[PDB]
Amino acid sequence: EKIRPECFELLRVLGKGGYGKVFQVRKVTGANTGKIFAMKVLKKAMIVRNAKDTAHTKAERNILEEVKHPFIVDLIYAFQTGGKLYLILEYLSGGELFMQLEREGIFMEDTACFYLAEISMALGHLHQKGIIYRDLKPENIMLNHQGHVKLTDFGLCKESIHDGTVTHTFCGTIEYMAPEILMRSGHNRAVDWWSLGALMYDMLTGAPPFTGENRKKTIDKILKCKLNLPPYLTQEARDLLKKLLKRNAASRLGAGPGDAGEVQAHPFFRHINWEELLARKVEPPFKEMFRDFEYIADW
Ligand SMILES: CCc1cncnc1N1CCN(Cc2nc3cc(C(F)(F)F)ccc3[nH]2)CC1
Ligand SMILES: [Zn+2]
Repeated sequence: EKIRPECFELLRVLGKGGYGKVFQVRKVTGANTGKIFAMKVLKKAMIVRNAKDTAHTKAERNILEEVKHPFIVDLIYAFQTGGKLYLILEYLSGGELFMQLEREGIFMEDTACFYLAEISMALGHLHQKGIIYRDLKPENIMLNHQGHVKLTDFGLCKESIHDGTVTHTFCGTIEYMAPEILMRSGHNRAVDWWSLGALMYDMLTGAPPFTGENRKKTIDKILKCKLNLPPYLTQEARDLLKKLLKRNAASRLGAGPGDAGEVQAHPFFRHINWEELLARKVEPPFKEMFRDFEYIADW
């Protein structure tokens, strides 16, 4: 086929994991010459032998293509070789939202709000398509050139060191995970709303709501779920967090049949013009067998 590995110059490694790597790359051939993409390359070997890893990989692929959205990373090309799979996604030059909080320490509510709003929309869309994002750590969120939010990660675990064997649910940080996920006791889209809460808190205070002095101590905190709000938070922020961070998933705001709408309604968001926001016209605060794998965009 017309698209092949040799169509992209390798600029540098963005990530190394067990399932493969990510590169910053430049396109050599004519289609979008000299344009920058991110190449995700997976080891067919690691994957085909495992039915789970395989299905997860096919789902990642379907999703990045069946699902076009302004706050969801765009897939540009996909293709395979012998023993490798290739996803060419837009390069997100603004880095992780993580990095932003890192240097900021704390966001101003306005800044916090903007991000959470975009992310809220992205979540509403996925939920609509029966998709649950699952882990909303500040690293699953990235920013394009224009400082807008993009949802990143639907694929295989990115670690080289995993949590145990069997599963990759807990391989990275658990700070932003809903309690039910920690008990493996069921779950659904409500878990995302928890996570949004945990994100909001971290943004507004500079630490996740239940950081313990270690991972185990951290876990125990999440299950206890004794929520302490700092006195500096506006009553809205206070209220929203009180409703997102509920142990009982059923009562969690947005857990209901109103989903994202329930959350987007909240007074914490009075200054968001959703229509404008989705149109990305809103000043941002910063900046076996893999048969029909082969793919080229538009669409
Ligand atoms: C792909 C979207 C993106 C766009 N623009 C710039 N940066 C990006 N990323 C996406 C997030 N990413 C973290 C990461 N994911 C990985 C997945 C693997 C895997 F091969 F799947 F095992 C290995 C290492 C990985 N490191 C690095 C930078
Ligand atoms: Zn893992």
